[PDB]
Amino acid sequence: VRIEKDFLGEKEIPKDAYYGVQTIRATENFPITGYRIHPELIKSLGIVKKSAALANMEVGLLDKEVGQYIVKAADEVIEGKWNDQFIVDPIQGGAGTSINMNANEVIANRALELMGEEKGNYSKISPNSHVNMSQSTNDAFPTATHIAVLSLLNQLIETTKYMQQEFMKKADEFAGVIKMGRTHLQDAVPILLGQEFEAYARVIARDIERIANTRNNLYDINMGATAVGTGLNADPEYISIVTEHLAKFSGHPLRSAQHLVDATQNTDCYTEVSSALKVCMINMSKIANDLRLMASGPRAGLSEIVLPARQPGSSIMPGKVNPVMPEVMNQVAFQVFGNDLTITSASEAGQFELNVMEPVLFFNLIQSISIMTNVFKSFTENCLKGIKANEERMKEYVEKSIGIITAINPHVGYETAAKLAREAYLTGESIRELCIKYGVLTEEQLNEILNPYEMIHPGIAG
Amino acid sequence: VRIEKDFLGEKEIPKDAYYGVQTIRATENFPITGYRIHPELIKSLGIVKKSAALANMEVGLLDKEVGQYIVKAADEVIEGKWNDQFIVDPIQGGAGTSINMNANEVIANRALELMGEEKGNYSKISPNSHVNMSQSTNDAFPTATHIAVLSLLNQLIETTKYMQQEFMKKADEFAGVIKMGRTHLQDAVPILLGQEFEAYARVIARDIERIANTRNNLYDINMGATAVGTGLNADPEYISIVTEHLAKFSGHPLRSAQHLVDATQNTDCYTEVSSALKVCMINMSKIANDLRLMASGPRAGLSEIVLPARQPGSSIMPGKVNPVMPEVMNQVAFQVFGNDLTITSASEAGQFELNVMEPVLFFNLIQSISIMTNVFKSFTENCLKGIKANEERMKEYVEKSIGIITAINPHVGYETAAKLAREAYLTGESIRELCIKYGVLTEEQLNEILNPYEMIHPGIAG
Amino acid sequence: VRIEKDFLGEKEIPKDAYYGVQTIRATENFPITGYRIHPELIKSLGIVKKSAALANMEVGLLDKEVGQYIVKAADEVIEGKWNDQFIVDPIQGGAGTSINMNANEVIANRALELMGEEKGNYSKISPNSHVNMSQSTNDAFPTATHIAVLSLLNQLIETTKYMQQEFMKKADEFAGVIKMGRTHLQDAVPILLGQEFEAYARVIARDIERIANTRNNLYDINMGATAVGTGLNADPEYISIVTEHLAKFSGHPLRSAQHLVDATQNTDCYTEVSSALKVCMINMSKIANDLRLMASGPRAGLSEIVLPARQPGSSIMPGKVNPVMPEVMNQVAFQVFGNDLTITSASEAGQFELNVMEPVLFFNLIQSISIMTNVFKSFTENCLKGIKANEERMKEYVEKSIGIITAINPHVGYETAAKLAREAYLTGESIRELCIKYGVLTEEQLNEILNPYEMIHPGIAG
Amino acid sequence: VRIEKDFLGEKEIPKDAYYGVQTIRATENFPITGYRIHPELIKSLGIVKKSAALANMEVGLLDKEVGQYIVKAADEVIEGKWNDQFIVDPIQGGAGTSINMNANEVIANRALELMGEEKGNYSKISPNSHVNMSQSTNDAFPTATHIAVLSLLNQLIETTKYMQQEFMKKADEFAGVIKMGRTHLQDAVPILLGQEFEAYARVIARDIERIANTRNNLYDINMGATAVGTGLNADPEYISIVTEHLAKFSGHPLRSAQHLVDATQNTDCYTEVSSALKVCMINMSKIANDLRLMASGPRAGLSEIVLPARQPGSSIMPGKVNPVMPEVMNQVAFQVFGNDLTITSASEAGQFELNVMEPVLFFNLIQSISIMTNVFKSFTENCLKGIKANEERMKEYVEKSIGIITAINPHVGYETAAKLAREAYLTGESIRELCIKYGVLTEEQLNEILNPYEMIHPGIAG
Repeated sequence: VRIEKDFLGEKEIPKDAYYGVQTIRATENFPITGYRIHPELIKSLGIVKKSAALANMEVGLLDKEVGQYIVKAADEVIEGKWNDQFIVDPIQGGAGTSINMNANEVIANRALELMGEEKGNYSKISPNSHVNMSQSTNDAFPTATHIAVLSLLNQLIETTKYMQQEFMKKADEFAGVIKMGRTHLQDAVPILLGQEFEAYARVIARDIERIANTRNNLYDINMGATAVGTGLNADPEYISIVTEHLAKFSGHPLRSAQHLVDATQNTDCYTEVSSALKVCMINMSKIANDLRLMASGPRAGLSEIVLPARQPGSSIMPGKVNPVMPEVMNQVAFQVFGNDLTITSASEAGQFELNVMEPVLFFNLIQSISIMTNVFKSFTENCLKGIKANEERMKEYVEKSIGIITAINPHVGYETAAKLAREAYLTGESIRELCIKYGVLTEEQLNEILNPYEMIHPGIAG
Repeated sequence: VRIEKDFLGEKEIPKDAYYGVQTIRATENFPITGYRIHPELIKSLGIVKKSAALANMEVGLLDKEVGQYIVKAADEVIEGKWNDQFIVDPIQGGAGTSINMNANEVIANRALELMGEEKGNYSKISPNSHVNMSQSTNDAFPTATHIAVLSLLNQLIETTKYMQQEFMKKADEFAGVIKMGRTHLQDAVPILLGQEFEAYARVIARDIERIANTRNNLYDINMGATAVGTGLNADPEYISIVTEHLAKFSGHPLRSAQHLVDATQNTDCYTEVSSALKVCMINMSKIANDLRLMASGPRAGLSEIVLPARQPGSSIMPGKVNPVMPEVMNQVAFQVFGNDLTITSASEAGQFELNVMEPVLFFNLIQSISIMTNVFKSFTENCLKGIKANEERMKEYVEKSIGIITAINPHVGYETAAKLAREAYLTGESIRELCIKYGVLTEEQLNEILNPYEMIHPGIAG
Repeated sequence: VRIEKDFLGEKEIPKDAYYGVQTIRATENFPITGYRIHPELIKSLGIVKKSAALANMEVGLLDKEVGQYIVKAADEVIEGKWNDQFIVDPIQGGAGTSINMNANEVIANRALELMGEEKGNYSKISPNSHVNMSQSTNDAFPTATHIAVLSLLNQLIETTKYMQQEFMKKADEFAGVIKMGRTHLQDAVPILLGQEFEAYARVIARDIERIANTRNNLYDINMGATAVGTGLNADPEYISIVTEHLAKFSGHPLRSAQHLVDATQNTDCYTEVSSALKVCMINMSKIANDLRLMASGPRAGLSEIVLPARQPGSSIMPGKVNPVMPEVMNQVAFQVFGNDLTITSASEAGQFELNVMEPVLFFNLIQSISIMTNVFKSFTENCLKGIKANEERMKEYVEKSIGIITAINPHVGYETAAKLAREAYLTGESIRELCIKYGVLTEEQLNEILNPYEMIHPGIAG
Repeated sequence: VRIEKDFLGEKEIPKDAYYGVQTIRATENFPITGYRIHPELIKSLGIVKKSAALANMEVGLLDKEVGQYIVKAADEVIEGKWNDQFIVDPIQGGAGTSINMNANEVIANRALELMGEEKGNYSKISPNSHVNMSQSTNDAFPTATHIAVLSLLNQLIETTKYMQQEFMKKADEFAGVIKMGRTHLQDAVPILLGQEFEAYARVIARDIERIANTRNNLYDINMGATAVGTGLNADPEYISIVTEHLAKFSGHPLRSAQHLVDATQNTDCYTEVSSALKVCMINMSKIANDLRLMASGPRAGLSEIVLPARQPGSSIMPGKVNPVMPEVMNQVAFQVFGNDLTITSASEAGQFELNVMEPVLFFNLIQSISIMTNVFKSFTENCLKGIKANEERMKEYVEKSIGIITAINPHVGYETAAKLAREAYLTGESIRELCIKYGVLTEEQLNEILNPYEMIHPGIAG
């Protein structure tokens, strides 16, 4: 057992635990979801605390003896050796003060334990006077988040660049596959499966550029802003030195905002990212819809493609294999949509020099980024790479179609092409047959026209 | 021309115009959408002003000689003889005052004309002191909306009940049209077309319930709440009398809110209505998606049903008949989804004794009730009623499906059920033509098993 | 170690684990959030499985020896003795098939272990042939959910009835507290703190009725619907018997849907609930905003009320105590908003006889219900019950105000009341002083007018 | 009158009317909102039709004698001389065909009039075969939108840059107005007014960036994609020429999409624009909330600033000046939030080679760009420019605050800082009048410490 002085009374803390009274209070105040902050935020908090201790020792504001152990402690945190000590809820009041304190108390007691001391003795190492030195809950929390979101964002970018490329391999793999293009779900003119699959790769790439670009306004941190961001009593040399430590230790081109009051009360950089991730899932969701449509059947559906099986199929029903992968892609799209509304709401709920709604906002931003990376990973591996086509099925879909007339029209004139089209539609005979029966094009003269490639690309009539 | 002085300066009001400086200034401050308030809101304003004029005269607050004219004028506003005079932007600040004043000025001036006086002579009939006597923007405006929304609501209910019944007709009409059910867009077991249509009729019936029941909370008005909702200086006999007058002329069971303060600051009833509309449109959209899918084709799609052609088909390409009506349905569903977010947002933005964001809220709420009633009518008349079925196409779907085997299993043992199926899965041989060309059930017997009704209904295995 | 036959190969399962190959596959296919389904869904799955085993034994479809142990196993599940065996992700493809199987395999192996057998021997007890007998993933999953959502919903209703009542105790506690009502955030006329607090209780109560009422369409289950809901090969006696078991064991007035195809493909009942919960948080969020405004200060803010302290305050800043509780209330409101968009999207993404987007939809519905219950619990305990008022502070706010003139106006006429009001506004002297200086009302004659109660309620001028 | 035959029957087109059966039928099928397409879309349609007419003539596809007239007519449509003739509902099915045909008919008939022919004589000038020659609804409509949105976008940018600069002016103008910062709406440390205004100017500057950069993806048009996007039968010289004509007359750096299929089915660029607008409005709304708060009062509120009166204040109650402009700002922000959900939803509803839900999407997108530009102008001209400050009120706020002590701590030791503060917390004695009436810093010295600039800026403790 143990006991720590809290204005709300003396509380007991497990002798094995590293969090202090403050964290417990947070646990009692906001027991909402039961979730634990993402390990990357934890890692980033470690980085933020380590970089601050350092700068503080350099400007000489932190005793070099204590601030020496604090570092090795923050490093252990960074290495992910204390993700269980962070028990506060992602959704909490206090605009993040509890997330800051949970880290301050864990880094403080470990630092105390490390230099042979009593964990609870905040006189030797104060999580609030040493660990949280030269920093406020309004600059440490956001900075750690910017770092977390940035690290996380890069991981998504690469997982999407991979997916996007695998989408191209399929575009070429099917670059010769001919089929029927549908507009309004109504049969139109011929199109190549590869043209649709490249279409997918192109929107995805466009998604990568947009997501990637949201990182810029995320690179500006407000470390050094005091409470309101006016830097009251803040050492300009601390700011310059800590900013650089964060950058090197976080591997990000971090920068110090030109205006701290602005970088303190505004949250537009967070929404910018959510908005990009939303646009990405909008597209991915649509692509996931086309995938389920082309996979429909096998008998009473479109049956254009075949997705690998990922979940056992009913025995009495051979052929029924649900596109479970593309489906889970649709659901993540919906989640991201929902998170973007939650994020939108938190952002505008900001008041004056501080937006206290940041905690629920960050929980969603980081969630979206996470779940997207994960579905992308498994969706491409467990579905995309192994997509096969039913060329034959689609080939004939083009034969029994009417739209194919557009290709033929130029070689027969509108007058006859229309007659051929109408009749074939009413009687049910392929347009190919009507050209021979009515004698207007020979079997050979027809294939030289029904050229899959030349038929799906712009060009003269010859 | 005419000149009306304003604390902002002199504005030249058109000679033939019935509005005044108040209305003009509003046009200047809020040139947002350029739209006009729904004529049902205009009519409602006329009722509110009339019900107030009579009450004020009965309680001796308003000169019966002037009041008499005001009532006659308000009566013309109720008959929609002056909708042109209402020019303020549905989206405006001031929490509705511009809208209220537009009605106060128009009625005030039209009244002066009736009693042979110069329009704009607010000394005889002040729009503020006479037409707006004993009321506040905070109670007149919201009460008008309560009446308008209720009226539009009842219409939506009629048009929806009509539509719901037309769905039932289709359910009966197709009560025997067998087709192939799908789950995950994957072939499943057989199902009756008419069953899907009753599935729609039911959810819609259920919408009618939810929507209609949201009327109750609107019945409570806050007329006579004055500014905050304290009724400060308001005469209980005025309230009593005015509430009774509103119910009588509006046609709704209006009730004077038990807690006028609660009724003056809470907007939970509007979010309740929007909630019910959004849900309805969700159902309606899923249904439209189904329709466009069942109409896809002809050659390369489902082709289960035929929707009546409204848009002229491809000039010379037959067969392509886009499902425009179900499409315009889907879009309205999207509008209502966005409208509900606007409403949610405007509702939560409330502060203390008054939610000043009501105009955008009411504008969206009314718009939903309006556009929904409008497509519901157009969709049932120009699509729903004329939907025809491709009985044969769906018939063969059930026949050549490797899934109808679930309906035959009990009669041929779970052993022979794997051979007659898994074989029909490769050779593609009809599951029926296989029973014959193998021996297990005689044709006349095989039809009592694959019967359209008992095959799509609950029954003991064998 | 162990090993189970899966079409995707032979997989290893920890000898201690109760889930089988299928669950593992689910774990590999959809590793999205890392979350575990809510223990109540687990409990409900238990109930659903237990009730099915029973009915199956009664209709004699399940061997009474095996189905005997399965029950005691499902009961152990119901008692929450295996919430760790359910490892699948809330967000999964397959419209919930994996959640069904995770329960089927855990209930199967425990049942096997219980009758002294080998867990992996699906020949003795098949999670797919015994446990999942007379049921499909399209009727068991939703039913368990309806039951889960219903149980959960009641808990919220009571936690809100409590909060709502505590809101009234404060209404009366402050029934005498006078203050300044604000519309547009601009000073208006006087109002009682108790009138605002009752206003809160009234919207909340209205929230309880709406939330409570959403339970009705949730009472209809579709147990007995086969795959598509046509009940193909389903024993009508099984349906009647299982439905009743569910009802008694779940404590809910469960009913068997009149139309199973409808109850299978429609999801409108889920959105109905989300929509009610959304409306509730809209209101709660607004109430939480007023609370933060009234708590503002202590020096440069409104300072109307004082919320108990829940998180340590800056030492150099005595008086600064952030409304962390009302803030976490605002964030949950945003979450629920987001979940309602995710829920809306999943509902309309339904296709034909089955909506496969139900998993992400249920994850949100259950989350919303949960987090709301939790914030409600702690918000009332850690904030609501202990709200104190600064009567003095507010009393004078009414003295230095102008709006107070409205109360006085009747006893002095518009001519003089306006002069008194203007001057006091320009010079800065209270209206009370101007009445004595200008001699128009004596100190006594003024207090008999500035009666807090008579001033905040409708009435004549005498 | 006039009679025009339609596959639906004979419709009597008005004699003075320039539209035809196509347009009329659309009015019948879609009587949804009753609105008219934004005149910028109309103008764009005229440009597209002109750029196509010239290209078709150059490549010899269109009779130069007829084409000549078509161009002149399209030229009148570009000059907005016929906006009245465009009567189709912005919300329509058919994926834009009605809108496209409305432009094809109007231009076709106005051309026939110019060359002395009977209007409706589509044998001379067929709206479908001449005005719509070499194009498809699928490429004409989206390209027009690309041009319209781009044009409106550039205007929004001008008006926003203007507004952003006006904010800067206020930032400079108040560069020295000290006030009391707030976080959690709780008193904090001092901050400069002008700092909050530059905080706004910066986020808005940042919006200008994000918004403008979304123009790039719109630059790529798909003109000449025909139905699906295969360009089947389209002449590369036509495309080349038409794209160049569009850029020239539109004024934008239009580029012919590299993958016409990708450009014909993806809508990710519109969601990208809406995303940027939504974010901007989030910032703008937070700012409006701040404004209404800083204008609250006068007597019972913050009263930090004075907004110019636009709505006539309480007839006889002085002091009450509602912040209507910031309010109408908040509402527009809510509209754009809903519009973004509609757009998100319409975007994801895409299918295969065409997203048929574009009309509702474009309607909302354009509406956002329009209403935003409109309030941005009105708000800066009727509010922002005339914002005055209550320098004294804010001055005393800083003076009587128990928080200014953080700015004096370094000079009086962390020991005397607890006595001079915690005492001023109860007696309410000025933190300054306490330093004097206690001895620690001389008046002339106490002012170099509590200086408005160095007190709100980063600096070494002492």
